[PDB]
Amino acid sequence: SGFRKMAFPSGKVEGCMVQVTCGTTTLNGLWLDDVVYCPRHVICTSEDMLNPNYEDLLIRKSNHNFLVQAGNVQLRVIGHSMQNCVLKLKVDTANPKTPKYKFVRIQPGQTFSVLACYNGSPSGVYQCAMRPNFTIKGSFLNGSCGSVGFNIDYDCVSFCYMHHMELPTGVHAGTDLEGNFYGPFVDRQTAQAAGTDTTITVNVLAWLYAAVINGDRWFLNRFTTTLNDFNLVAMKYNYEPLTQDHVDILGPLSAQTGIAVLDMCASLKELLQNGMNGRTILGSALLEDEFTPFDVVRQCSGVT
Amino acid sequence: SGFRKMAFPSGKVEGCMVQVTCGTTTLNGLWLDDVVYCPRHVICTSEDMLNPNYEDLLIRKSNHNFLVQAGNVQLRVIGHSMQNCVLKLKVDTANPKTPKYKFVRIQPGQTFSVLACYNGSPSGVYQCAMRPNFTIKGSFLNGSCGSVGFNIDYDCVSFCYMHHMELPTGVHAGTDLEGNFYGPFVDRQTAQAAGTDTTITVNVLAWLYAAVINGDRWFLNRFTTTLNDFNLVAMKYNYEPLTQDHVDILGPLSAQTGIAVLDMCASLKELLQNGMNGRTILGSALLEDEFTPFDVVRQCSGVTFQ
Ligand SMILES: *[C@H](N)c1ncn(Cc2nc3cc(Cl)ccc3n2Cc2ccccc2)n1
Ligand SMILES: *[C@H](N)c1ncn(Cc2nc3cc(Cl)ccc3n2Cc2ccccc2)n1
Ligand SMILES: [Cl-]
Ligand code: NA
Repeated sequence: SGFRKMAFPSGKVEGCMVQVTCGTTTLNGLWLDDVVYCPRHVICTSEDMLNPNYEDLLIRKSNHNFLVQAGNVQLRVIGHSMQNCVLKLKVDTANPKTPKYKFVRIQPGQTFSVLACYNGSPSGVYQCAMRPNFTIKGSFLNGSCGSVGFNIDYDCVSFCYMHHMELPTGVHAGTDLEGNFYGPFVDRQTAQAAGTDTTITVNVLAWLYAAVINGDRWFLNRFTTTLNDFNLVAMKYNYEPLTQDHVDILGPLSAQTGIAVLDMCASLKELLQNGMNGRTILGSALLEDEFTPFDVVRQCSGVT
Repeated sequence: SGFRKMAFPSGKVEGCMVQVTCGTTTLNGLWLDDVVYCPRHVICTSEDMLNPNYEDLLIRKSNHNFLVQAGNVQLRVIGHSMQNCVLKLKVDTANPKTPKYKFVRIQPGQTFSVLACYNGSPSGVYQCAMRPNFTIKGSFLNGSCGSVGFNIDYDCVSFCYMHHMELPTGVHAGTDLEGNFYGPFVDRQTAQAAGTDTTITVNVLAWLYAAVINGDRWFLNRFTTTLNDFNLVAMKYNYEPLTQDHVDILGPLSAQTGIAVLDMCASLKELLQNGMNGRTILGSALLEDEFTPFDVVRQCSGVTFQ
């Protein structure tokens, strides 16, 4: 019993984190086999950031401009290139702690664990969702760039995020490990802003199933609705549309609790129209939307 | 910017988790050097749990009635003993991944990271506070016993919790690593229940300081309070008394923000009176009490957003 926001165990990722220095800038890199991946903005001066020509700025760099440290050991850089917004530094030593891994790009609504790092040293772990506006609500200070997000599946680490920057509202933007940004953001000092965000409807439903699994049932009611009518309500309340695919993905939780998704949708419709009447759900006075259906199943089932 | 419940990186503890089997029961153990620590209830049948005599149950066991598995490898048990409510199994192999560590018994209000495990395999990591009523609000299923809680300030793992059982309200009870329960609980099936809990006042204050550090002041007011008047009000909302020790501990956060501790106490009094008027603080619509002053200093910028 209980229901908590839970991160994946971070040990397999900890053993991949290194410090990357270029000139006066230090941030974090990810060392997998004999390549270190880090944000390409590491190469830029302050002035360069106003309008960087990364093709040219990288041409002006050589292996010698990069220092990589794994603990107390200097790794010699023997090659460099870029893939999109990620810099790749080939080093003379393969990481002996490299896990089985994949680079996976995630979709809005999906969650992942972040291992926040400073100076190549892991500092803390938390759970994040990719928001519909392609930002994440992380917790990052200066020096955190190159920290990564990931999921684990059996023995395989799926890396899905590398941290690049903080937007004016204090939310965070970054790339997949192939260096493609999430959202319409660029690694340039220019005016940029988080778009208006919305609530992840399928995740709120998943969390209402979690609440039922954990014995909190007060919001259940005799009514059902249609997918069409529910989506009219969602749109009014700045919730994402619920698709038939979402209904299918909620199938396991629906089967475990015995509550049809469109039955639960009538609960959520009433909560949006009426509020919580001073009550809480799973200890919360807000509807929580950073648990996926899989997150709920994983935690209510005890997968390792 | 941002503020999240943040656990310690779990790798140093993952390398210590093993599976312990006794008869038909499997749960987790903590392997440090050549000792595996686990809950002594592993030796009990379900019927034994009404009125166990652990001395009499344990004398009937041999080393070879315990199986310990580290990944794919069986470790041979070569000794056992009981210390309070923990069983210590001596094994034939020292753990080569043993971190620098210590054992610490914590006070109510203190936080730690929990590595929830099943069958000796880590499942997930999350933060918990030791509640005033000596329970924790975890997420544990059957098979989670022997999961541990810890902090890793400055490269040394301080183990402070081992999971033993769930109470009727769904909150969790366990021991320090010397096997002494937190609170009045026992490893026996009794009518024991969590006492009415209270809110950890010093932690709520710490979190309001975090909110100011991160740029928000809406909840401040023009008032101050005495410490005694603060406690007289706060206890009416089932908040813990604030002591002068707590005031001292909040001093660095007070210094960074320029808000006197008793001025932040006046803010909290007003929040308890008024609610949030549809606003949030650090993304929460309720007051959060599972961040310590130390936790805030650990996570937040040393530079306030003025
Ligand atoms: C990453 N660790 C980090 N720490 C601070 N920031 C913001 C920032 N500061 C600089 C300084 C220089 Cl000399 C180059 C780049 C840079 N950045 C990153 C950045 C990214 C996108 C837009 C603007 C700045 N990052
Ligand atoms: C720990 N992994 C765990 N999982 C389930 N529980 C509760 C429980 N179930 C049993 C079954 C048997 Cl055969 C013996 C003991 C036992 N316990 C532990 C318990 C029972 C009553 C009071 C305190 C602990 N624990
Ligand atoms: Cl109806
Ligand atoms: Na219904």
